[PDB]
Amino acid sequence: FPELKNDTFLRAAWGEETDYTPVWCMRQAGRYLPEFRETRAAQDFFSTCRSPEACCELTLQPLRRFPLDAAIIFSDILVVPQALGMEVTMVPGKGPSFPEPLREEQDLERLRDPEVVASELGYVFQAITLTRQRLAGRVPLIGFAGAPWTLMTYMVEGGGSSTMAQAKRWLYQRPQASHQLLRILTDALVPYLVGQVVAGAQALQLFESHAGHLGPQLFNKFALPYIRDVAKQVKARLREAGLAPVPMIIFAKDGHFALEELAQAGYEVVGLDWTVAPKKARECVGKTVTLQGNLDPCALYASEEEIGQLVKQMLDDFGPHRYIANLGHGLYPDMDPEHVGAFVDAVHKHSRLLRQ
Amino acid sequence: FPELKNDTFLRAAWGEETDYTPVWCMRQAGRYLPEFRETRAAQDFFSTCRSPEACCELTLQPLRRFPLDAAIIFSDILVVPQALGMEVTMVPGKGPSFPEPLREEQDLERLRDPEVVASELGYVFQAITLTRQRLAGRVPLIGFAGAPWTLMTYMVEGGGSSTMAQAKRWLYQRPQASHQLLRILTDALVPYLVGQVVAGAQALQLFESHAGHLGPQLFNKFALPYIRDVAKQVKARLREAGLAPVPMIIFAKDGHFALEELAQAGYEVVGLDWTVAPKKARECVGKTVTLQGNLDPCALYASEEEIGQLVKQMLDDFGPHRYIANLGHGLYPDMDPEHVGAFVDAVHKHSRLLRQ
Ligand SMILES: Cc1c2[nH]c(c1CCC(=O)O)Cc1[nH]c(c(CCC(=O)O)c1C)Cc1[nH]c(c(CCC(=O)O)c1C)Cc1[nH]c(c(C)c1CCC(=O)O)C2
Ligand SMILES: Cc1c2[nH]c(c1CCC(=O)O)Cc1[nH]c(c(CCC(=O)O)c1C)Cc1[nH]c(c(CCC(=O)O)c1C)Cc1[nH]c(c(C)c1CCC(=O)O)C2
Repeated sequence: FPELKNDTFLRAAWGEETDYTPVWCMRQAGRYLPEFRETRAAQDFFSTCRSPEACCELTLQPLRRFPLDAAIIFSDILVVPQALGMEVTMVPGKGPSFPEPLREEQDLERLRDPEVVASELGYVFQAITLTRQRLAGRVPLIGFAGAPWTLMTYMVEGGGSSTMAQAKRWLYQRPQASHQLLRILTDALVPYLVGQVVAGAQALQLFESHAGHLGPQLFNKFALPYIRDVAKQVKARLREAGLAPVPMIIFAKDGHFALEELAQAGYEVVGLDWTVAPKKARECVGKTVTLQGNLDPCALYASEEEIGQLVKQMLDDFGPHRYIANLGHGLYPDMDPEHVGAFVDAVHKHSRLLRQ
Repeated sequence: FPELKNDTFLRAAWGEETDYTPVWCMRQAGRYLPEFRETRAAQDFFSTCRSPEACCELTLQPLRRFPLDAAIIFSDILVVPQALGMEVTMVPGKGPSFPEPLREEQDLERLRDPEVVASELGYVFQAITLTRQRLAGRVPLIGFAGAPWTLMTYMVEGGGSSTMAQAKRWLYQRPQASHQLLRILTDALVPYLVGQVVAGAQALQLFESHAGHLGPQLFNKFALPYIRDVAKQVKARLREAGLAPVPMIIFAKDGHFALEELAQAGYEVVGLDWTVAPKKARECVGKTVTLQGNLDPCALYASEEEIGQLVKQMLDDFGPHRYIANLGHGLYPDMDPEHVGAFVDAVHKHSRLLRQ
């Protein structure tokens, strides 16, 4: 692959001093871009995910507009449950659905052996290699997957939920079957993540997007052990294969209560939502790990000048060390690309003033 | 297995009132689908049939496109003569061939004892169990086999034929050897069909695709007795094994002359080709059995609007009771998947208007 030209994101993830604060945006390849919607109109969502050229184009689109310090591959967390044998659809205006969710323990019988999942996800690896080549070293490419608990919630709920009542009912009423499922997911995730690195990913982010529904007790029993196992096993397999381990990011949305534990779970970077004050987060996690985040995505509805002041304040609170700027969640479909530009530019401008 | 969610097909097969007319399509897993051709490119035809995962994938493909009310397992009728010890190939662009067909009575000596055939077809049962699990109760799964006479025609002709002259020459010149062969086939078919149900099939279709070459006299002597024996013996063995018998469908293509007899042969459903007017078929078969069919597959070359009108007319002629919609034969390789979608949608839409 082409030599990396701008490695600021990686240096920051590993905890090194940089000349400025690197920035990227969750969902930067997304519906807020008119050109995303155009390229997406040609096929259905999961079909787009299976086309290396389409995924590469979507990944590059934001970089053509903004000097972001990282690219994230276009894919979806739900490719893993699909590869395990569950049917998944994208419903117009209503998002992902599994028409036949897991509701009893016997439903685990229809899943594939997790060791065969990476072979079913060859299309993602093709997308990653292509995108890594076409990026031509401009910035690093991030691979990703969903965390075991978050994937479990989709598999049991059959889609999004405001309470995760059915998935939590599995934790309380079916604890053994829940651990069985979480282990199947972990065992599928590890070879998939390793495969993403072999294919060219230079960093990995694990999305625990449904962390906040669990309190500390359930999170410690059912989410954390698997988050830890994913990082430990990925690094081990990469070492055994003769490859350089990559920095790994854990993002647990609404996971304020788990920050201390997440900073000791074997991830270089802990991603934060917008509800945690940066100074308090720095207290919980300590001085080694790098923090990523955490601007309220809705702040991008403010004027460009107001976005600038909000960024200044955020950066002052995090400080220049051990920090990658991002939003606290993904960009929303109705946001203005110019305001996204204003966010990127302000991070770069103020972080330089905070150093020089 | 997972609880069945949409049982409309089964209720219709058993003669019960439903909210709408269920529809499926012969050869719905077929070459008209670009994705079928892709998954089929990886192996030879009979090798595909021996891979449970490949058969499951092919079975599910049409369901991802269309809300069909049944799935039919991907396999072939010719697995039975192969399991009896005959070598069979799939010839590019020319279809199935037996390079050493049965031509004299002494050729029966190389066949296996029919009681061992089900043990040779374990791969089909594996495909069925897997597909039943992965369908996750969405719709019922249909198993199938060729009828004795139709299988005999392939074994003697060595492939397709426009006249069945060699196979009919056996009926007239070698009647005893013909009955011997037909009995061997029946005795192989019964344990195979029973095995398909044990493995998870929820209905069975027997394809008498070469019925029309026989007139009434030959059909009554050489095809009908074996069609009757298959249904009687399958139901008996299922009862003896403690299992629920499934609805059985007999499809005798170009079998206009046998409809009355076929309705008294122990099958819940009689499938019809497109040359029989639905109202005349209802007259021959009477008021108990369910009819399945019968749209000219070539009608799918018409525009989507024209397909809608043809479906309306077909459904008006059959009436809402005792009816499962299908084509009058399998889908052809050059048909447009969108037009197949139009057929499925029109059945559902008009059959609801014909009730409410
Ligand atoms: C709507 C939706 C999708 N996929 C998903 C949903 C939410 C369902 C719900 O809970 O109701 C599932 C999903 N996909 C992803 C997550 C992680 C947490 C989150 O960001 O919401 C989750 C929870 C990462 C992603 N999903 C996607 C990426 C790729 C990176 C990128 O596109 O920039 C990632 C990491 C791509 C994606 N995936 C989808 C779209 C529309 C896009 C484009 C981005 C946008 O406009 O939202 C479909
Ligand atoms: C070409 C052919 C095949 N197999 C056969 C032929 C015809 C030979 C001739 O008389 O010249 C033999 C066969 N296989 C089947 C039948 C029943 C009658 C008929 O449908 O023609 C017959 C007569 C059922 C089937 N054959 C198949 C199924 C599985 C159900 C499904 O695939 O949807 C069934 C019930 C699968 C099959 N089998 C084959 C293909 C290409 C496919 C995919 C479907 C397509 O594009 O045609 C090979």
